[PDB]
Formats: sequence, structure tokens, C-alpha cells
Amino acid sequence: HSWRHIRAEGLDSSYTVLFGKAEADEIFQELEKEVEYFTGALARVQVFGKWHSVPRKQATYGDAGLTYTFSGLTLSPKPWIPVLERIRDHVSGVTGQTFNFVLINRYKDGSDHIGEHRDDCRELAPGSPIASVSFGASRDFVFRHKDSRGKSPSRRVAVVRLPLAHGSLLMMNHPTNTHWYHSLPVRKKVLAPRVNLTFRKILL
DNA sequence: CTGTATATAGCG
DNA sequence: TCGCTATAATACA
Repeated sequence: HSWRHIRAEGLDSSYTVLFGKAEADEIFQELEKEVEYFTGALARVQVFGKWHSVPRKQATYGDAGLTYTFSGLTLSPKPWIPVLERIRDHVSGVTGQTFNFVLINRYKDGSDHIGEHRDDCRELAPGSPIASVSFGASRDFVFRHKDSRGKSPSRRVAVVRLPLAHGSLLMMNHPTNTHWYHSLPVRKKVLAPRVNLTFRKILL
């Protein structure tokens, strides 16, 4: 109900805290108990011609039949579990949006990270918002405009930086993900784990 | 003078 | 400790 609006050219997101500390703690504990992360061949991706194990853990849950593909890796969704349905439904209630899929990224500490990218799958329903819900350690989240990259950038739109707190929701609305890359950079001083859930509308 | 795109290495 | 550019080899359009 009270949102910090994050706006810039082609950037339209909003940030709010959904859950107090006690409730966020319970949910975090239950996520740590219940979520099953991919391992092995389902945790390696191909970027710039080389394969790497991802510097974090990932899981996908959602409706049957959906798939999620990026960087040479295809993930199939595990059936929904109660903790994930409760979060999905709370976010849906607060936003008026619906989601049929969630990507979970877990960062064991500040050395786990995710590189710059846009969430612009073919399988992502056109114009649908992405709901990013975070539990555990606060981590810095960075938005960067496509045109501001690489030595002599075309222009210089300033980076937008947000800490995402325990129990928070970041809604990324169209067309944020057509124009802006995001990442979760390494933060060596962070010692504790963070679990991020990104709820999405995926096309069958 | 001139295609576009994408995890760590190797700097500074 | 952080953040910059270049780019593991292709795959396009």
C-alpha cells in the first residue's frame, strides 16, 4: 500500500516491505527447510563460449508444463509447495497481478552473486510484471541502462542502486526489462544467506 | 572507421 | 573491496 517508486528513462519499478521481521524470519526458515535447489548439470550455464557452475543456487517452481531457459540451461518447474503458494497469493493480493511461475535464487553469502542481464525471455508473457520478493540478508540490487555499457558508451544514464531488505517486494513493471539490465553484485561484507523469489507469468 | 548478442579474468 | 572492460566460442539477422 505505500510504495517507493523507482523511475528513470524506461525504468518503472516500485519497492515496498510486505512482512515484518518476525513473519519474514518464519518464512525464511520455511524456505530454507523446504526449497529444493538444482545441482550438477542443472546448475551450469554457458556464457561467452564457456560453461560455469552458477555462483549461487537456483530452483524453479510453477504450473506443470512450463519451462524456463537461459544461458544454455533449461529448467523445469517443480510443483508448487505451501510456502511458495502463500507468498504468491500474498503478492497477487497486494498487486492485483497473477503469476504461474517462480525462480528462486539463493545467495549463501555476499560472495554469491548474479551477473548483469535483462529478464526478457521469449517465454515471458509480453508486458507482464515481475515480482521480486527477498528474504534473509539485505543485498544491493543494481539497474543499469542498456546504452551506458562498454568503454565508450553511447550515453551515460546513471546506474540505479537499491538495497533489497528482508521481507521486501520489488515490482518490476513494463518496460523496465526491455531497457535495463540488473545484477546482484558481490558484497564481501555480507556473511548471511539471502533467498530471492521472482514470480513471473510464463507462457506455455 | 563502423553488423548484433552473451560467466570470470585481469586489472586499476 | 569494488567496479571497469574484454571476452573463453559461437549464434545469429
